[PDB]
Amino acid sequence: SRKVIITCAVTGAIHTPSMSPYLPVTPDEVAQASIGAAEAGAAVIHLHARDPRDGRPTQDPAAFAEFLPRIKSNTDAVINLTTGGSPHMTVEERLRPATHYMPELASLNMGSMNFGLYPMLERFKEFAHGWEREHLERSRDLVFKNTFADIEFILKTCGGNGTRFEFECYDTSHLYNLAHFVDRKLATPPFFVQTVFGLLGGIGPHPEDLAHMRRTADRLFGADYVWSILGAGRHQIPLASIGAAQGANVRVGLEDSLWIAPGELAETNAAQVRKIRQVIEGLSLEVASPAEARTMLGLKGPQNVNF
Amino acid sequence: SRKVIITCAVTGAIHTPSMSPYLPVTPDEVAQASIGAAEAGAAVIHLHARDPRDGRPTQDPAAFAEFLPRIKSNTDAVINLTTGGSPHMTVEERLRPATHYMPELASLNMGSMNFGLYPMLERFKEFAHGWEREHLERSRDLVFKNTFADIEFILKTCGGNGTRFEFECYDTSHLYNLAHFVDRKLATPPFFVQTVFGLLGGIGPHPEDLAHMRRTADRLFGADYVWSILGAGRHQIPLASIGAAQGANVRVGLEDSLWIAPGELAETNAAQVRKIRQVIEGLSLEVASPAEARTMLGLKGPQNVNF
Amino acid sequence: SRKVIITCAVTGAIHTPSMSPYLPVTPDEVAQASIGAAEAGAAVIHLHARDPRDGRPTQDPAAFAEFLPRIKSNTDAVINLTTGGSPHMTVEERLRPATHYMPELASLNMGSMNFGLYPMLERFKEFAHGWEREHLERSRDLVFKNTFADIEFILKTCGGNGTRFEFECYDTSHLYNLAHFVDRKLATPPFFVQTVFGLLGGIGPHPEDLAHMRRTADRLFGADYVWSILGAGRHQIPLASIGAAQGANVRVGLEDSLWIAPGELAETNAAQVRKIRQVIEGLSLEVASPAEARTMLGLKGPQNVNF
Amino acid sequence: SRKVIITCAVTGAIHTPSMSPYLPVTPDEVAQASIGAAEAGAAVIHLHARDPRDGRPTQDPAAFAEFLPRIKSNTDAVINLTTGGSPHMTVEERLRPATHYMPELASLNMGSMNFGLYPMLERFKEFAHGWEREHLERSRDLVFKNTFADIEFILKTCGGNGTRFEFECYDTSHLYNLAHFVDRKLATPPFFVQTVFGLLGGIGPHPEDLAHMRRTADRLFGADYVWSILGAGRHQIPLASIGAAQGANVRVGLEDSLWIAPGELAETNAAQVRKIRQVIEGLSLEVASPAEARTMLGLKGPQNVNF
Ligand SMILES: [Zn+2]
Ligand SMILES: [Zn+2]
Ligand SMILES: [Zn+2]
Ligand SMILES: [Zn+2]
Repeated sequence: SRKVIITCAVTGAIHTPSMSPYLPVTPDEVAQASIGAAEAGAAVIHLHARDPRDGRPTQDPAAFAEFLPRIKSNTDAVINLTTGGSPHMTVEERLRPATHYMPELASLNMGSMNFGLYPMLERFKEFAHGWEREHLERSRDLVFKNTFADIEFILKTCGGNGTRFEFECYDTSHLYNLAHFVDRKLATPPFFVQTVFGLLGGIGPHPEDLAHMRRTADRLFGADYVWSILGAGRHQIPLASIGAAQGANVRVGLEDSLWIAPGELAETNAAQVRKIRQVIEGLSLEVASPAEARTMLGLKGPQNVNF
Repeated sequence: SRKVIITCAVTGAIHTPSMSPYLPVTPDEVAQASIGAAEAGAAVIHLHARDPRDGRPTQDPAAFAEFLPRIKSNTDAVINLTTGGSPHMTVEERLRPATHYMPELASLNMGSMNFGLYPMLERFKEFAHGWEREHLERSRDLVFKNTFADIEFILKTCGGNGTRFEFECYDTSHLYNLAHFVDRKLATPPFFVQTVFGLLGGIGPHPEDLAHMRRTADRLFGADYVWSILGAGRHQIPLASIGAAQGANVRVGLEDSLWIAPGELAETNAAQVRKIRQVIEGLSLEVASPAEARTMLGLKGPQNVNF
Repeated sequence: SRKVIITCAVTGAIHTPSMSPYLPVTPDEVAQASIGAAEAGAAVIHLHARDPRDGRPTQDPAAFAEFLPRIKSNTDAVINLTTGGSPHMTVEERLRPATHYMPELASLNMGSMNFGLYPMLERFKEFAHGWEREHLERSRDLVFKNTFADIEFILKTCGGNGTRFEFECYDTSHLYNLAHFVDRKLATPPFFVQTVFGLLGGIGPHPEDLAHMRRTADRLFGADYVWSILGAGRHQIPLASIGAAQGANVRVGLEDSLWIAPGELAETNAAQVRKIRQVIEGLSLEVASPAEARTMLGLKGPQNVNF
Repeated sequence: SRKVIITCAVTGAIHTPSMSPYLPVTPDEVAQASIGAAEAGAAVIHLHARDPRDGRPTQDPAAFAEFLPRIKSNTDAVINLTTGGSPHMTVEERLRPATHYMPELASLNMGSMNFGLYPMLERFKEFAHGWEREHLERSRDLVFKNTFADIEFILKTCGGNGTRFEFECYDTSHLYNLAHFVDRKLATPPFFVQTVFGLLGGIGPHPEDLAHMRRTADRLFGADYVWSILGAGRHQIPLASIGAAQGANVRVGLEDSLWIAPGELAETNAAQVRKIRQVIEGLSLEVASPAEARTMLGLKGPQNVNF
């Protein structure tokens, strides 16, 4: 298909509340962020939950109980639940929302890696909540763990529930890790490969980095994968644009970037969706509907989730 | 400078009038086309002249005599004259407009090559004028000659007058050909390098082709060049977008593509300038004014031309 | 096949006899060079003729009349005749030897280009014959002409005799030119693609240049091409090695480089064949025999030529 | 310098003794392996220790006590100690040898990653010691931890003893992680960058993977890094060859590959040094002596160590 799938990651677990008043924190804010992103043109909504009180990341399925059914009734957009949450968290817990809610899509980080969030402390030096500075400073000695055993376990369990994955690949090794699983017939096509650029601990944001992730994926998966680009921070729209211009899909959201322009905070997820849509439109491309995305990605349908 | 220079090539010598009623032909059309593109945001107007009776290319300086002053009186956009014109034509004669008019910019094809235009005879079967079919078929057996001696001659002759060049580079060899002249101290920075993609006889339009040209230019010239992208035909906006997303400048225009969208003919050069501007705006980038383009390219000034 | 085909180009038309006493000139020297290179392991001998009195290039078939049958009676190596000769020569004159001798292989330059030989005048300043300096200096205003019409003519005329081609591609555009002919069905597989690096007027000799020719050829031709590398001068063995290590075939010979090591003239063609064989053996690869080359390239056989 | 530094990794912690009777286990074997490699041309010996009763990896400084002085007394080859050892082991234990012996070089893995060793159980089914199968199977569920804090600690601690590092970069993210520390001035040039290809959990062995690692490094470090290539298993010689041909340094050894040719076990480490030297010689390059490698790498000297 020539339609462009816009995934919008509304809040995540990396950014903290003190960085931007626009980062969704409460169940209502997450729901509104999502419906607005979807209304703006996002076919897939990539969701994390946070504590309505202080915004700290939470993977308790309780935290999703309110917004999921609310999003589902307010938009046909595809709900995509994180199996990652915060890198500080631990496995099997991380999988509760996905295992409980049995979503059409869940995110799967394709390899253990460092996540260097501490440099954000050079831009943000004062925080409303104590957990914020800690979350960033402790990133320095934490490993985001997704071993070959962890990945196999997620694939079997969630796959068993009709849940397909957004394979988050932060470097060439992640595409090769995915290839390993594909060869073992543990994942079935099409593979939704979200190539992530610009995070310390992952591949950088250079145009050469993007071209290499594409040539690798093309060589390893051929016609069996569906490509999406995720550029962190300021690289969000330019890397998405480069990919859009050559047939890729795009991912935006306050989870990945807090900005709408140099030195200007994005007020809503929808704003970012709008901006990538101006590029998509200039390229004479059309944005994919949730129905189109479901077809392109081989998803189970909204009537088949536990919510 | 983070500003994007938009070059608009208004008519050229490749397309023929029977392929689109919007291709400018007469001096008034060429002038209106240029003025409108400049007002849409083009800082540089790349110009060829056509015979007003049948639209065939002509490098007779008399053919530019009316439209040149008319453009100059209505816009401060930089006038860029071609030193090629038609590959059917010969050298030093090819230089008459640039040597006479002493423009701020002149284009310079960086190497002898084949120009395969004959395949257009498969989309366009009926022509109003006899020359059109012949122009296209005769490209099969002709070489666009730009020898190392010819290039040296153009660099010396036009450069002596303060004319700077739009170095038209159709393949890697052209970049290496320019480095040869830079190493002989026959060209001085900044080098306005227009990498041209998608013409039979030149490099193709794949994203790998574009990344190759950039990495070569980066290695050969470092910070001493100013990069512009020209994608032929349907590749105009996609390749320009890829470049613009990574700091490059852009070239549009009916000389290069007759289209505004799939199967939809562009009514004006301005429309193509508006189309690439949606992408430039999506990227939160600004368009360079003619004054800014002059500074970026080291040009002599709108008043310092012989028209 | 994992066997490596070694082509040896014994004299060429670029180098001049005053540059090295080891450059073959007379029919006896050419035959000895050829036989020696075949005995060293070259399965393909790429041939030009020179005038025995002064070494000047000549495409007169009479100039090949002695050495050709002598090489044929002494080795089963594949004889590959140039259709390029000297770029100073005219076309169809260039074709006399290949059309008369109906060889198994003929070289075919895939596009018009500049051929800058004049910088060699900076290293070689004394010449025994006046034509030598002239040959070099005059390359400055020379186009090496191989229009789309010329290539079509050679393909049809030589191809009609069962002659297959060593497609000499000096840049990306040449690979795209070849795909144009493959699509029009004017050339049948396998395609023996000789990617040529390091000639002024061609693509350079950077590892990036080699990697780009390969990825382009792979995309355009898939499994239908047989790849060979030709690195000019000092790049001969380094580039051939980078290629051999990833499945390529290799071209060596005094036509392409006069050197065996830095500042050290190669005394024979054989010496260069032995140097690449050292690399091939280090890689645990084997050299293809003439019979094996013939199978890999679909050749008509040593007895099926007109000499 | 155009001299090639050959690093020989004599045993490592990946391979198990049941895999090859030639894998060095005892102090005597390690020392003779190291001296033979140096005699064959290795300027740098990359060392791990094994428990001599069962060959299991051990980072007890006591396991190095005999071989280090034996090696130092018989060769000037630079001693390079591992800081990884077995990915099963912990961090304080990992650093004892380097911190105690204060070698001129120590290896430093540049990012936490999965190490997929379990596929080797498809080739090796029978093991002499119980630890061997467990070593391989437990790789499925273990992370090789090298956090941003860990790396900072190693740089400060070992750096303080004059020890310089062989930065083992298994993917693009590792080069970027090194750039982070270089920007923080926590490592001084020249940086010995050992790019590692072909391990499940790291970047693969494709020529493109290699070109991208060089392009990334060239861009991040410019002239401030010294490049070495490590291809795992069968990719050992081809990838080293590709690097050697373009000015890089090379790494061989039974730690990295058990083979000397397809299906033929390497009898010694020295056999592998000889094999890459066939390529080096074919390329007309010379091997660096230990004195030369010390200059190239800015090393402290063979007597400035604690053994
Ligand atoms: Zn997420
Ligand atoms: Zn033009
Ligand atoms: Zn030749
Ligand atoms: Zn090691």
